[PDB]
Order: sequence, then structure tokens, then C-alpha cells
Amino acid sequence: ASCFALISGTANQVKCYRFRVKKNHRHRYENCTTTWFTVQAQILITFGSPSQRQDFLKHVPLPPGMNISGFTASLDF
Amino acid sequence: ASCFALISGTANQVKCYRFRVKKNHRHRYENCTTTWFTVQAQILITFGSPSQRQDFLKHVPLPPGMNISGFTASLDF
Repeated sequence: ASCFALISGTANQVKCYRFRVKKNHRHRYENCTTTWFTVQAQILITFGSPSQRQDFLKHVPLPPGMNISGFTASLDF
Repeated sequence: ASCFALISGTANQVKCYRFRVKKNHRHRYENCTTTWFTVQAQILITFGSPSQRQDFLKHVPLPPGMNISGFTASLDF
């Protein structure tokens, strides 16, 4: 896809957020990554379209202390 | 203490439940154990009195698929 979201926070916040979104909002997103770091926990969520992501943003609450950035990306090579 | 609760479910349910109870209901319980198994995930929550546990039971929702058993125990030796 080309529609994404990056969620940040503690390892636990990130892990439980993903768990919630997966058990309760599976239809609101395409795929999700396991937790990763930079060599703050981070997970990448993909979306099949801006709509799905819009719907996601409207039903999934961003817990206190957590971050979320929206991205649009294109494949180069 | 002598007032307890045993919560059961998948490793993930148990882990996130504990995380929720710890960040949002810290005053409703005394201590909690990390996840353990029998050689279903299991965590043991202690309570300073039946009241606190009663209050806990009234504010903490048992997620679908999860289990909870109440116990009273006495030290023998």
C-alpha cells in the first residue's frame, strides 16, 4: 500500500495498542508490524486507502503518552 | 495478604490486562505477578482486603475469553 501510520511509545504501550487494534479493529487497517526500535517502541500500520485510515483514526483512541504520524509513500526502486 | 484473584487467558490477553490494571487501576489492587504457566497464561493479583477486591471487580472488566477466580488463603508454614 502507500498509506501508513507510525505509532510510538513505550514497548508495553505499543504492544498492547497493537493487540487492541488487532482484536477489536482488524477491518480498520491492512497490516501491522511487530515492535521495532532504532539501533521508543515503534510499529508501522498500513492502510489500503485514505478512507480506511480515516475510519481507523476515528475509532481508535491514541492513549496518553503515545504518538502517531501519518505518511504517504511511493515505491522508487 | 490473604485475598487473591487468578486471571487466565492467552499470553497476550493476560499481559495487556495487567498493563491496563496497572496504568489505570493501581489503587484497586496490592500487587501483581508477571505471567506464568504450568510446567494458558496466568497472573496472580493480591488484595489488601475484600473491599479493595470488591471495588476492583466493579471497575475492571473481564475481557471476552478470559477467566477469573477468587481465592482466600492462609499461611500454614
